[PDB]
Amino acid sequence: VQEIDLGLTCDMHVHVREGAMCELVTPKIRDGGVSIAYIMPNLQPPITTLDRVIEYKKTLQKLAPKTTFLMSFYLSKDLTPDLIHEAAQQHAIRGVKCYPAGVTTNSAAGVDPNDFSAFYPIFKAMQEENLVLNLHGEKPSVHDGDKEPIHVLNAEEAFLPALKKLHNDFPNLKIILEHCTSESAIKTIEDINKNVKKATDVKVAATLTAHHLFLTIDDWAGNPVNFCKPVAKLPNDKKALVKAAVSGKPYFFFGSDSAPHPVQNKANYEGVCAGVYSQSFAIPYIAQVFEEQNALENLKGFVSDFGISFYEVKDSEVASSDKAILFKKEQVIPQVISDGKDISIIPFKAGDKLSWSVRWEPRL
Amino acid sequence: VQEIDLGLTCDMHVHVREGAMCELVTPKIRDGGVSIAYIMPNLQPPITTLDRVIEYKKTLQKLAPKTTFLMSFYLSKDLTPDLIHEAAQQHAIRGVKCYPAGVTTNSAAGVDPNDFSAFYPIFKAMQEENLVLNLHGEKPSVHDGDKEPIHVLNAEEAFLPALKKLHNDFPNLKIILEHCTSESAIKTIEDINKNVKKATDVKVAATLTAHHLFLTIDDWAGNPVNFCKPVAKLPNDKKALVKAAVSGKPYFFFGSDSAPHPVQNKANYEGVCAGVYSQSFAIPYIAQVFEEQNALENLKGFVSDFGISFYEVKDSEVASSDKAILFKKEQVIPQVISDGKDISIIPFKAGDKLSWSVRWEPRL
Ligand SMILES: Nc1c[nH]c(=O)[nH]c1=O
Ligand SMILES: Nc1c[nH]c(=O)[nH]c1=O
Ligand SMILES: [Zn+2]
Ligand SMILES: [Zn+2]
Ligand SMILES: [Zn+2]
Ligand SMILES: [Zn+2]
Repeated sequence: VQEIDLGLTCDMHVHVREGAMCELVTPKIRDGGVSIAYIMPNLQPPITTLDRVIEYKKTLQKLAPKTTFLMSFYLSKDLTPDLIHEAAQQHAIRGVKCYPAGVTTNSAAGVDPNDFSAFYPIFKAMQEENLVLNLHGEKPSVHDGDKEPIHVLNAEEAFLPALKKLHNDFPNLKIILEHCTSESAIKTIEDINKNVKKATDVKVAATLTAHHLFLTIDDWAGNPVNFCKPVAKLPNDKKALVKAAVSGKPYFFFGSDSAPHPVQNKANYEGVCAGVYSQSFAIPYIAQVFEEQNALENLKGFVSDFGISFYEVKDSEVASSDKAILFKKEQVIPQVISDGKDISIIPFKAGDKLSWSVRWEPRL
Repeated sequence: VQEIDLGLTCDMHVHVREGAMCELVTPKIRDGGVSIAYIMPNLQPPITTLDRVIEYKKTLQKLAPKTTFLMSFYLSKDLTPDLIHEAAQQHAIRGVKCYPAGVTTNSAAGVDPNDFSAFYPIFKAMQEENLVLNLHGEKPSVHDGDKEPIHVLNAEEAFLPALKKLHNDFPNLKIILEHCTSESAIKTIEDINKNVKKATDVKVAATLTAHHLFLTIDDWAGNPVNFCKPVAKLPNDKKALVKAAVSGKPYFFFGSDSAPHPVQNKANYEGVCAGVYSQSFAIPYIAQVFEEQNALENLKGFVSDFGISFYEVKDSEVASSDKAILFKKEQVIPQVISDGKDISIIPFKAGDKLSWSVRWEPRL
């Protein structure tokens, strides 16, 4: 039936860029049906200072006063444990995001996941302040020599050893394997969460995107719009992701990884920018998956409950207690999301119709 | 500098699309070091009539008088055995290309490979006229059904059972698995030619493109200029294709599948036209692979000998007795290949350096 009450929705993986790109995307978080959003720091330059993350959050609140913003740091060589403690006590960050060097957009200044020992003092400081270590799990491509070949199709599976070693050396740290794309990564998350029927005892979780529940490799093969990192893998991998989405287990919640790019950055014959834009219809995208799986009863937990529980979002931080109501009204997705200016976006599943819509109903 | 006499080179897979594109790419066949070229019929509309294939060859000979052309028919429901016999008796065609519906460029008016029985009257007529059945070995992608899901990475391996049935039903018909990409296809070709000596005995062979000896999945991921059908697969597959190329076996000869597209057709955000342009440096591309393998003694067979032996190219049909001579002269690939008016093509490995160049020397 229609009009499902979702409460305070969560999108723990968001890119609202900057500039006129920010003026267009930040309001769409509200229009997409999301109240709490976790902002990613891969900007130019990456957000690695206290003044940058504070003024960046202020600019975001001016553009969307009703949206709760959870800020983050870019795991870079410039980060010090002193900066981690100072920013965490001032409530400026909720975690630090890690980018492997060169695997995705604005990841050039990232880290090498084969020598994580350099950032162990950083993770030690994060564990004390109860921050979250967001991981873009993918090994950089290696075609060189005798070592096993690492390519875009198995770079996620080759990273799982690094995830299990980080969970071993920092057991109390909250780690998130962002935007899982392979079945091998799903089984590892279930193995780490072996015997936790305790919703609050989940320390290593995994976010799932909207496009990775639809796309396979065939969808982005000749279509750069569906190209993102990690790449959309085989249908067997999509089968494991969709089952893990409607799973209802507390270690799986929603992170969109909505990466807006100008359409000129996607119509390239080489060097196409990675990332799918799904912010304008974030909740209706996930609504179609849970409807086709006949598991709409687990939609609130995946979108709202498990995200708030893991990040420990207390009610004193929510900028607007308005609730997101998902009512079954057909709407067609526009061919292009534009701002009446040089900026234009091709949204995910542009042209198709979604069975659900989203509106806002405040609490009384 | 070092020189290599290659004789009458062969490129048994060439796309020479109509229009101003034809007048631009057809001379590049001779400039690429290719003397004999097998022309593919995937035009718009495809080449299914006797009048259209006669006029097309005369257009090609008008643009490249010194290049020998071997024409082909497009496997379609419009074909009849009476048309097969008449065309083969006039030396109008040399074989028929099979395009599975919805697999590659201009495949739409194609066939369904898990139902090949409807074209057995055509194969029966081709078997009597000693024609060659060129196969695009890729089952159409099916992600649903109670059967194994088919995608761009296993569509070639899923076609192998169809190739084994055609070689069984028509044992004396010549069949070529065009542009092998997977290792499973390499092992399938070697096993069909188990008890095969004295190359004349080869009935089922395979062509290996120039770009598949360089590219993997990481090369076309985010680079539509390297996107082609079949998809460049994992490094394990690339290793087998290179081993099979320099092996010197008679059932592996060179077919480039040079698929020229305007740069405005590769720079799309949806529906990117597949195909790599490797015509302008066809032979120098292959020479780079054989130099890296120290198997230059087997180069003359892979590009000249095994192609003539399989297609039975008599000396009375060769349009020019000039020999393609490789000489070790370093050259840079241009950034674009343009006719100067409306068409600009991004060539394969544009910007890199090749250690060989091609010149033509008269015979005797
Ligand atoms: N464009 C992007 C793609 N993928 C990411 O993970 N982040 C981005 O910003
Ligand atoms: N563009 C093409 C790609 N692959 C083919 O086999 N033919 C084409 O024309
Ligand atoms: Zn990412
Ligand atoms: Zn992201
Ligand atoms: Zn093909
Ligand atoms: Zn072709």
